[PDB]
Amino acid sequence: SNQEKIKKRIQKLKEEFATTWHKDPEHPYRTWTYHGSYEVKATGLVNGVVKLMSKPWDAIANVTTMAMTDTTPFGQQRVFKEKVDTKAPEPPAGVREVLNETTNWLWAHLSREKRPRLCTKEEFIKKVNSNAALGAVFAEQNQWSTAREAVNDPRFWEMVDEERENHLRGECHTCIYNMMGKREKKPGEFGKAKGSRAIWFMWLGARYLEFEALGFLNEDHWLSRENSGGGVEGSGVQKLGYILRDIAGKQGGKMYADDTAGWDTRITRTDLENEAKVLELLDGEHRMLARAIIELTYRHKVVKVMRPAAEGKTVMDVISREDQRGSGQVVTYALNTFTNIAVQLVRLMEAEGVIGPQHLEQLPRKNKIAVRTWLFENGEERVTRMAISGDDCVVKPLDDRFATALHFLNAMSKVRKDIQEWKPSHGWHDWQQVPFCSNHFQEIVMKDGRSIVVPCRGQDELIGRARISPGAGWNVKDTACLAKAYAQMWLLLYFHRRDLRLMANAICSAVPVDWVPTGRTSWSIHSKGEWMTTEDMLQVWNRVWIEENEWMMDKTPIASWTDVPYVGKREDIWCGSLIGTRSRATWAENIYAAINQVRAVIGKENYVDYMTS
Ligand SMILES: Nc1ncnc2c1ncn2[C@@H]1O[C@H](COP(=O)(O)OP(=O)(O)OP(=O)(O)O)[C@@H](O)[C@H]1O
Ligand SMILES: [Zn+2]
Ligand SMILES: [Zn+2]
Repeated sequence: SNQEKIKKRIQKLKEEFATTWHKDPEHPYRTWTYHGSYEVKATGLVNGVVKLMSKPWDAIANVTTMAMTDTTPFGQQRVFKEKVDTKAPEPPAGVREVLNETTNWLWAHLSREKRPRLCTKEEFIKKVNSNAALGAVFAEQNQWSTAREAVNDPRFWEMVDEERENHLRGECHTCIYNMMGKREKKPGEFGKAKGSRAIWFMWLGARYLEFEALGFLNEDHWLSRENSGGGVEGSGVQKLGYILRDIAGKQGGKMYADDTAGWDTRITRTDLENEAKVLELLDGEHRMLARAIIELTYRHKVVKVMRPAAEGKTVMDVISREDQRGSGQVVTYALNTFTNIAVQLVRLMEAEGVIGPQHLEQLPRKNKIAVRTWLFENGEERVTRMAISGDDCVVKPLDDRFATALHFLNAMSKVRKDIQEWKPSHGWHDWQQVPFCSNHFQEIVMKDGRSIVVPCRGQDELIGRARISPGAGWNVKDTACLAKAYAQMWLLLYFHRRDLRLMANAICSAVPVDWVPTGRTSWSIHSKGEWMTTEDMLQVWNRVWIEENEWMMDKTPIASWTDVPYVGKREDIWCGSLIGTRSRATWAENIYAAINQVRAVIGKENYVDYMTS
């Protein structure tokens, strides 16, 4: 039966590469069914402007050694073995009953006003022709080369329609995962650093089909705060401090922000079944299509991944498994947020004495009743005590028993990161120490007496990333525009950091004022890209921090960067500032040599001197 569901995809591959197809070099796979291999060509960059603008950071290992990804077969195999070739154990019956109730409640709540609907060809095309199918990583669109000309060709859509017909017939032929490579470990403090993660691609057609059947979850903002209560989908990172500060404003215990150790390796068949309840929000064709996506591409997966073989040779392995997720899906962020809300509701019920460790193997009827009653009476309020974005969460429980409420959490395989399994969680009395979506947030006072809540994170990581250039095919122009994008992003979000204000300004002084920022500064669903512009950044700043800031009452425009605040020196240094050092002072004093050196490489252009201060 599982055999049956993957047969067609395997047969397609076995036939396309019948030439080199063989059955295995002692294959490494332990939890994945191995089908065979074939021969392939193995797969596997500094920003000059930012580099030149950041001389002191040449002495800092976090910056100089930074790498994003490893798409070699070696890196594919490493990440596959560490992160994908594992199986989370199913939770026991009581826990299942608690998650069953909890997810029934959450689905009823998310669907209270929003109605599910198909997304469309034209919606997808519009999505593709922009700031992207951002992160649902895109691409086999192999013969067009880019996604834009692929969606522009009627032949692409005929392929889509054919596979759509197969789905409607209960079969899947082409919808196959490719593990393109490894996203390296990201920096963080203990309990917050992200481990390496797999990078998944599928054919563009597969992405369309997924998007059509389930993309409404994203496109109609099912996980927005307004709809989900605990979610924050749609909000810029500049809203998130304010949201934490409102949560902090409620009466309760400390604030907790436990990460799961590798969330995407820890979702169980149970979590999938509860997610799959989405099917009953659906009717007719819509449901048929979504059912095919869930049953055939989410559950019965087929996966291609590279492996090093004999003579500096590379094979592609073909493997399958009755599985769950990994990301690489169009709705991975939405469903992670759903399941993680449910997870936090369960933990809150344990923390509030509704359920205990006696209940894991079996949930007594009396407790089932109390569970349902607690969700009915408290769900809507408890959800507002949370900020959940994917696997990132912050929660403010009623009281600090939450610290020890770990039985259901561990039984659900949602083991917390970098803390011993049964050690109570650490919570914070101060909302400004709480980490969330790679930031913490600081309330700072401006000269005019008004205050703002600004995002803050390790400066080395920011500088390190800006120094990276994805382009083999980036112009002098594209490099300077990307440097510009980073600089302007720092001006909108991290202006309060002295080195970043200074570095951003020097970069904007060095790059032609009429050049439009291009490229990508962040993968986060929370970076909205207000800095991708040639508009004067202070006006953008005013619009974001004053005008459209619903926590800003007095709408009085700020007129000069002079009146835009910095964090206290203590903070700045804490999060990696180089102020106070001889290196950074030499740097501030000689910056102009670097600027003019850039202006001299780029050539005769309209420039502006932004080092007024
Ligand atoms: N479940 C999730 N999956 C992927 N990204 C998430 C999830 N939840 C939140 N995020 C966002 O992604 C960021 C970190 O993981 P990611 O791989 O996206 O690197 P990144 O976001 O590009 O780094 P950065 O935040 O500087 O852009 C977090 O800051 C957060 O804003
Ligand atoms: Zn398919
Ligand atoms: Zn900070």
